[PDB]
Amino acid sequence: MLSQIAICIWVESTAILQDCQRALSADRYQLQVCESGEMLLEYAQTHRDQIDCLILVAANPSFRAVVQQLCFEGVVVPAIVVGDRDSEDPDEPAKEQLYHSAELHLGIHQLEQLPYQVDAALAEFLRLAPVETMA
Repeated sequence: MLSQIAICIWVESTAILQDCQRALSADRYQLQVCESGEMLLEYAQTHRDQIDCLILVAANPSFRAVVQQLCFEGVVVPAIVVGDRDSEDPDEPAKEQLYHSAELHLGIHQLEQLPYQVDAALAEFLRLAPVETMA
């Protein structure tokens, strides 16, 4: 069976870290918070497979750079992204370069679907896995 799910989130804000993990509180969740983005690389650099879902916040400036390394080393996981506009405006349609095509998106005030999203992110990533992580 499945023992637990490994989720590595990267967020420098406790509220975001708490709301992102709060939803992901299932008894089978292993949330790992990364104080930085480089720290997340070391964690994903030695257990990509052990990671079941990565949480990322686009609100960060060099966040994409940190994600590029995950894709750079080939670390691809059902990564849920936070921070997406809710307008169909073509100026900011939310590009999918934050991570790979398997990454899922989560509204900033929608912190709660992470658990259900994780299950969707896992299935969405497995079907697409291996995903295209050209960063």
